[PDB]
Amino acid sequence: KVPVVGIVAALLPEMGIGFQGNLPWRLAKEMKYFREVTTLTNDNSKQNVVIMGRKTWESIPQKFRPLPKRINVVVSRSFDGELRKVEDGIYHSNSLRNCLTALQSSLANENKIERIYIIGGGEIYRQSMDLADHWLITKIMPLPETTIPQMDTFLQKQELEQRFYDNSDKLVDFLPSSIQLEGRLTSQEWNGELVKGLPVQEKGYQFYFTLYTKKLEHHHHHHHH
Ligand SMILES: NC(=O)C1=CN([C@@H]2O[C@H](COP(=O)(O)OP(=O)(O)OC[C@H]3O[C@@H](n4cnc5c(N)ncnc54)[C@H](OP(=O)(O)O)[C@@H]3O)[C@@H](O)[C@H]2O)C=CC1
Ligand SMILES: CCc1nc(N)nc(N)c1C#C[C@H](C)c1cc(OC)cc(-c2ccncc2)c1
Repeated sequence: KVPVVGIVAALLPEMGIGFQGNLPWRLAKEMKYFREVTTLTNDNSKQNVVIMGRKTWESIPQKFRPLPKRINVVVSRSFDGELRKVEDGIYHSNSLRNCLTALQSSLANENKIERIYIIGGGEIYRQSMDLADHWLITKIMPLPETTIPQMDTFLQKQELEQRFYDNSDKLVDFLPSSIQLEGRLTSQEWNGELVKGLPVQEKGYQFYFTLYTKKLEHHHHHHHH
């Protein structure tokens, strides 16, 4: 009943997302977009949930964690229940799946969660493909004179394109109202593939914010009791 959305920044064409436990880059403008999207909501009385793998949590500077104004959920095979508070703004879960079921219960959340964001972990992203309804992806490209950074973690681009389709024409509509961007929706060919979204440039990088949505399904069966 509450939308499950994955959000990530990836460097084309392989979609590298991290290197040696960190980000391969440092771009102020990209962190700005991520912070505003996950934080802002359409209903002022609601907050968004940010769910992340345990390793992504340890990569966030201690000064900025937990992420402010958002319900934080860290998942680890070594935690206790399916969803339990451990500190202020922090929930611990031993199961990403049961964690979602629990969050969906309107008895527990009393309909005060606008969205559920899956904000990180290559390992977490791989299990989200069936779980998520949508995907917010920042596609990054090094400019001509820029060196390509090294990377060791990647988004599963294949699974993404089997279940989801590029819905960027609806990116602006999909984001919370209060957010404003400094570009116009643009289509640019880069290394063969089509890159559609909102354009930005910082340091020696060119990047685009995009949106992915689940594909239609055939009607094979509905459970009758
Ligand atoms: N550019 C971007 O948009 C982002 C990039 N990153 C990058 O990704 C890298 C880290 O990702 P990665 O190494 O994959 O680690 P993850 O963040 O995905 O953490 C994986 C851990 O999460 C726990 N876990 C995984 N699945 C489940 C489950 N189903 N139920 C309960 N717990 C589970 C396990 O923790 P445990 O071992 O404790 O049991 C596992 O070890 C870093 O380099 C980081 O910079 C991260 C976020 C965003
Ligand atoms: C913008 C990066 C980012 N962009 C997009 N489009 N999606 C994302 N999911 C993330 C992300 C992320 C993880 C949680 C992260 C990693 C990190 O270092 C690995 C530092 C921060 C961080 C530093 C400063 N303030 C808040 C958060 C966040």
